Amino acid sequence: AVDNLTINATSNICQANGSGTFNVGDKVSVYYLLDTKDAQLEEVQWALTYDKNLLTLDSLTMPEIADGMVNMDDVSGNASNLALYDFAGGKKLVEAVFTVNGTGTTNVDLNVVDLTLGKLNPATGTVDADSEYEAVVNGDMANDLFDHINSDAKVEAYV
Ligand SMILES: [Ca+2]
Ligand code: NA
Repeated sequence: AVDNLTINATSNICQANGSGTFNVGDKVSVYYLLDTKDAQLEEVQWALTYDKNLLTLDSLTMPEIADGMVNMDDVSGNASNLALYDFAGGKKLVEAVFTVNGTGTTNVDLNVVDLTLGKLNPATGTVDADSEYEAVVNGDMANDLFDHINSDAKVEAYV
């Protein structure tokens, strides 16, 4: 089809949406940036939703999290590590690559269910209990979440 697909990327932890418009057959990266400021990520649990009528999921990863679990059936993932994952400056938390099959307008959403941040205890090289920050708990976001993170949702041609 010569008509296009507009993809809007949202997340509970993103104040703004991302958007792009693409040709049928194009490959598209939808990714979510997380910046943990002067802290690090300890734990995350998330689920991603998309419309299989319009997109085909080609890959789903946590590019910064080598020991993360991605469930391709449920389109979800999780990670937890006492050594932490350094998201200072902003890094990709989740990246989904799709092929555009259909046309119109569609939403891709990252639902962050759990998110805990922390800092290392220089004496141990593992997370300091007193540093831990409960950013999201069972889908409930902290009142001061955006004092502790920056985030962004991006939709771009795949390279
Ligand atoms: Ca077109
Ligand atoms: Na910074």
